[PDB]
Amino acid sequence: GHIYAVGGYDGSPDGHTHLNSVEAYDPERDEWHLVAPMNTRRSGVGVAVLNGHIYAVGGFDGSPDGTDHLNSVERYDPERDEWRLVAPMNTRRSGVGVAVLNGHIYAVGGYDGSGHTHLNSVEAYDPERDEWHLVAPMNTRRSGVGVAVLNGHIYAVGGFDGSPDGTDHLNSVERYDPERDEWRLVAPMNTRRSGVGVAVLNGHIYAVGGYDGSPDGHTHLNSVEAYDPERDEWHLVAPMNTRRSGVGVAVLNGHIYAVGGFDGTDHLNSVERYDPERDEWRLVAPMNTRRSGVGVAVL
Repeated sequence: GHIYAVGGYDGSPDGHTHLNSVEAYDPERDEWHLVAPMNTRRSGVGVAVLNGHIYAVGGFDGSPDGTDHLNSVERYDPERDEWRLVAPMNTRRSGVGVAVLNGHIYAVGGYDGSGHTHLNSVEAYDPERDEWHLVAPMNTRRSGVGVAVLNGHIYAVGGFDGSPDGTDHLNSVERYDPERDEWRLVAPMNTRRSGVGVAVLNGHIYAVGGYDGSPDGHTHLNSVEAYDPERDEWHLVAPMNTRRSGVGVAVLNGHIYAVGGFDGTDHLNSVERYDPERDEWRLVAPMNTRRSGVGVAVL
């Protein structure tokens, strides 16, 4: 398969800022190729794969004309190399987490700055009827949240609360049961992480990078932690070569890929790949474009 890097933000001094461009990584050639751009520029975008299509969910269009937090959603068809808009969400969400469970896309948390609200709300997309439905909200408001699916539950990992009753970078983690429509907190991470990337590999959730802006020492992270759902525990694993917040993460062929992000002060085009058998990160070919707040999916 291929990794897709979708949208993001190029804040490099010659960069084009909010991106609608999209590039695809081929692991066998170790090469990134630009493909069709989306209809709308999106940084802080959530990306998921469902039924052979790539969905770009929400995000922020800070382009010259529109400065909007997005409720729009568009779908990529790899065979035609075209993006088409589908039904919009109920709520505008940048910094949104997305994942796929039981044939539906879940959009989790985010930031609606159209008020300036950090969201605890969650909604579910049904591709057969092309509609979004709100479901149970999270216990905590979270923008810049990582989301992944493991053992039939959605996990919302870290993020930033930012509400007046708590401007906190989160180490907490909660799990969504679709059967009872309920969120429950589980074991927190060792490190507080907003703008964290997450993915699932060999039955564990990996929390990669992020930003710990706690009143203890504001920092972009290269550290990595893994969650064992059976024991309900988090354990640190080998750190990356580069500190990355707003990083995209995906799993392909037994490896975790950390894609782009921001090192505080560079927007990254670099890409590294984690091997769980050697517990080591290795850099692979860099992206054509630097992208922080990038969405990543595997198809």
